Amino acid sequence: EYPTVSEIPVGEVRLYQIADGVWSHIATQSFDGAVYPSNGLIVRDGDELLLIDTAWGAKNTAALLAEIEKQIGLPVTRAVSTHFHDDRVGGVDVLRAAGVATYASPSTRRLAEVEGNEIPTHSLEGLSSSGDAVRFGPVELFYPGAAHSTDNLVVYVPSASVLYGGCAIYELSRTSAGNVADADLAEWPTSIERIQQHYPEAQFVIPGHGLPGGLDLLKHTTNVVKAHTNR
Ligand SMILES: Cc1cccc2c(-c3ccccc3Cl)c(C(=O)O)[nH]c12
Ligand SMILES: [Zn+2]
Ligand SMILES: [Zn+2]
Ligand SMILES: [Zn+2]
Repeated sequence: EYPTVSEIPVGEVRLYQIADGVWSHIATQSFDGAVYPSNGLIVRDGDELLLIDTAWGAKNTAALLAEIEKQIGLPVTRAVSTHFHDDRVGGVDVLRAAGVATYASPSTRRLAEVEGNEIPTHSLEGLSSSGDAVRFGPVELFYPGAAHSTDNLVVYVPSASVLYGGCAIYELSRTSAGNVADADLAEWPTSIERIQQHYPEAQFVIPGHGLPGGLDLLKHTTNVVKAHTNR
């Protein structure tokens, strides 16, 4: 019953409960004449919520906050963006105006500035070298190395064995690469290997776009990235 791109009007946001205190949020956006889905994460931290990634733009992110209040009724106090593209930081200004403390790595913040995208206020330290991990409340943040972008982070929820791979991980229905202008193709499979080695216990894997699955999404993504490498 996971909502797919064809079910969600641009401007609407859906929530999908994965476990006690863990949801994904799903939105859609138009770009270059097509419509794409996008995922983020919501993790309960006591009586507050941690948000992972925006809903791709100001209008979607405003709807996201309204759906959170309607369906959960707890305040979003912190948000983390997992890389610098608009499906991760677009809407950060909406979050900040709502009193959310927005976070990203120094690398993400610099790349967002250069690209002209919205810049999360706070900086996540300790994530600059491949294999680095830091705790952030109810989650662990992990920098696996360059992949979809040089700055992409992954997020693990240990209480629920949920691994949020972000745009470094592809859904199964994507059999060809897309939006890889900022990627490091040569290192992407190695970065995926670091994820597998660090979170081999993950049970639920959430890509940046599309349907969740298991750790086989990591093998799937390696297959697709290597095929694009050899195009
Ligand atoms: C920043 C941006 C804009 C428009 C599309 C995308 C995709 C995408 C996602 C699903 C399938 C095909 C594509 Cl091109 C990604 C991504 O793969 O992370 N980012 C995007
Ligand atoms: Zn991206
Ligand atoms: Zn993406
Ligand atoms: Zn596959």
